[PDB]
Amino acid sequence: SHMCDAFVGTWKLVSSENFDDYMKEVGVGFATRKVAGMAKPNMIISVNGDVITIKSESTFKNTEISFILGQEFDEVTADDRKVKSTITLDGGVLVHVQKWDGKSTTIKRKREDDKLVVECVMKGVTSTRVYERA
Ligand SMILES: Cc1ccc(S(=O)(=O)NC(=O)N[C@@H]2C[C@H]3C[C@@H]2[C@@H]2CCC[C@H]32)cc1
Repeated sequence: SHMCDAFVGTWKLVSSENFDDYMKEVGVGFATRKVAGMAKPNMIISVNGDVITIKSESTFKNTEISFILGQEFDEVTADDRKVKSTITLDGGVLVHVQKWDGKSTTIKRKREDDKLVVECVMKGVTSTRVYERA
């Protein structure tokens, strides 16, 4: 057993707050915000050795990233940003930092009760999204 066991599995979005405002702060345009905000993704998290894979499946986009903790990678986000990402585990929280164009946003994922809580932060704006097991 290991590092991310309590994250592994298939998760479905159950609630969202402030996500449109977070996307505005990131610079996402109107049409993408509307369709991405309407998405109800399933997030599939798996681990094979040191490699973690996070898939997000929705009617808007299907994305997949694989990474090793602490080891930067290039990512194309669902909103079509080309970012440099680093994901670490900090006190049991997965911390995903994306850098692009001199900007930075952080996505934190943590287990709380039977939920996986996703917090997206861009400057002063936070969005909180709650997933439950599928
Ligand atoms: C389509 C969709 C998939 C997942 C979420 S999420 O907010 O639940 N998880 C993320 O991983 N968020 C990231 C914060 C930026 C990047 C990614 C998300 C894609 C659109 C812009 C946000 C929200 C929408």
